[PDB]
Amino acid sequence: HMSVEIDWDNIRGDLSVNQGVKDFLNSRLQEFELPSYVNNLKVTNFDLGTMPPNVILKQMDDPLDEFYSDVQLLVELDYKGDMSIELSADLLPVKLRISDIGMHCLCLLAYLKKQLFISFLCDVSDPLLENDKLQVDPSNFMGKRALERISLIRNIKIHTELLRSVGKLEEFLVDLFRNLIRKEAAWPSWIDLD
Repeated sequence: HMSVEIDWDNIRGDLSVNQGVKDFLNSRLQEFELPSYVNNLKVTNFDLGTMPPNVILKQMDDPLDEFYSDVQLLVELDYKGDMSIELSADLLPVKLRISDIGMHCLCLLAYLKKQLFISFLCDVSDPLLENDKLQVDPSNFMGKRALERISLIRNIKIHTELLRSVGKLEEFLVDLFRNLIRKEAAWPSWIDLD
């Protein structure tokens, strides 16, 4: 494969992208039943890592019909890096730190009318790829079989700051972010950006 190297820090440092996934997060975040004991749970900061992911272009296509309202890249995507998501809530106000967000997955990127959609399709080590049981060639493509799809986030860490009932809370935010990006950023849904 011929690799093409692109500056990471100017992507990482994109005002347009950061304010966008923050918005995306906050937006979809507000669409969840949280427990009685949590309030004003807002995203305060996003940061794509200082570590660039390795990308493999698997396909170029015209953007799928389903951007009903330029270019589409089917892309294997390996993020074993230092992406960090910063947060805040009340209960007592706190500050949360989501880190070490692992990732290895097939992922549609579709740019058109100055928009960029990011749909995570599925994990590269999903067993439903075993016998083309999920059709991930967008030409059959991504059937109902999609429902049985192992989660796209591979690693994730979290720290908090102002016995250890924070555990119960830290299991919760993880089993929330996780459930969000399935619900809202993985196909049929996607992250929208300008």
